[PDB]
Amino acid sequence: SGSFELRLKYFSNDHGRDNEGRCCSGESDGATGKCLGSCKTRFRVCLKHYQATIDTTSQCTYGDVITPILGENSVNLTQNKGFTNPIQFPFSFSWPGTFSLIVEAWHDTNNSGNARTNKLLIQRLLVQQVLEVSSEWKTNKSESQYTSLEYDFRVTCDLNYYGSGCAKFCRPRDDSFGHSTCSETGEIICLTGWQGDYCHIPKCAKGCEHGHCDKPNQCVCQLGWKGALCN
Ligand SMILES: *[C@@H]1O[C@H](CO[C@@H]2O[C@@H](C)[C@@H](O)[C@@H](O)[C@@H]2O)[C@@H](O[C@@H]2O[C@H](CO)[C@@H](O[C@@H]3O[C@H](CO[C@H]4O[C@H](CO)[C@@H](O)[C@H](O)[C@@H]4O)[C@@H](O)[C@H](O[C@H]4O[C@H](CO)[C@@H](O)[C@H](O)[C@@H]4O)[C@@H]3O)[C@H](O)[C@H]2NC(C)=O)[C@H](O)[C@H]1NC(C)=O
Ligand SMILES: *[C@@H]1O[C@H](CO)[C@@H](O)[C@H](O)[C@H]1NC(C)=O
Ligand SMILES: *[C@@H]1O[C@H](CO)[C@@H](O)[C@H](O)[C@H]1NC(C)=O
Repeated sequence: SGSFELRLKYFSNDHGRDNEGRCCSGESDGATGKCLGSCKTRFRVCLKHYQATIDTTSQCTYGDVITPILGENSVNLTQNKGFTNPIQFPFSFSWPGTFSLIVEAWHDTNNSGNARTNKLLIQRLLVQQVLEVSSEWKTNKSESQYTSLEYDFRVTCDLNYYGSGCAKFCRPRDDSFGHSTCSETGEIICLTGWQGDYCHIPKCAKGCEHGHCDKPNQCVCQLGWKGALCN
């Protein structure tokens, strides 16, 4: 029943700097001002319900996903390393139409000779708005003092799930137990020449006494009756 997909595209940070202005590696050079060491960037994505108080201490009701080190400084996210893009937060209820989202870009060292790593928060963004179920991506781009993160987000229903909250189930069928498709809200729209609850009954031709339907618009005659309509 539906899923919220957040697809990260590009994180920009050519200077390898921090939320507080300093550099992630912590060492520059005397002249100029550029730094040395780059910024090993991970991400944390928290999706929660719209709770109308814009607070960050509440629980991530949908998910609290942590990303491995994807790149250094500026990163082109639009691969693997165990990470899936887009990130999917599934649900089993009606989509509430509203949501709250936290996305953090983090620095994190990764030297195999250390028993403890060094982490620095690079950027934090909050997205809390009303979102409708649609196959179109909504693209945004958050820009801080040094860093920029571009992403797409949307909610789409799972397979065989129609409706506005992705709750009404419907599967097309074309066998002895039904011949039909589904509409936009999830109603069983039947193929031409079918009828009934699941539309397992064919529709014969104009007339047909004694004759019956094995397939739509046809009539099989019984003993003692000929013609087209099996009169
Ligand atoms: C911190 O560093 C860790 C080590 O990385 C090293 O450091 C730097 C210098 C890198 O440039 C790199 O070159 C170094 O190796 C790093 O650990 C790595 O973590 C990832 C995910 O957390 C692991 O990925 C998994 O890999 C296997 C297969 O990988 C093979 O190929 C690679 C190269 O292509 C080799 O390096 C490996 O040794 C293997 O030979 C995948 O199969 C697996 O996907 C599976 O996911 C689930 C299981 O969880 C299954 O259900 C799926 O079906 C898949 O089978 C992952 O993609 C990677 O192995 C690991 N490296 C090593 C050496 O163990 C870590 O990510 C860095 N960051 C953090 C935050 O820790
Ligand atoms: C890198 O991202 C840009 C979008 O900013 C895209 O045009 C390009 O295709 C990406 N790189 C590759 C190798 O596709
Ligand atoms: C991007 O930022 C917020 C949504 O996070 C919204 O107020 C703004 O209008 C968005 N702009 C575009 C062009 O999507």
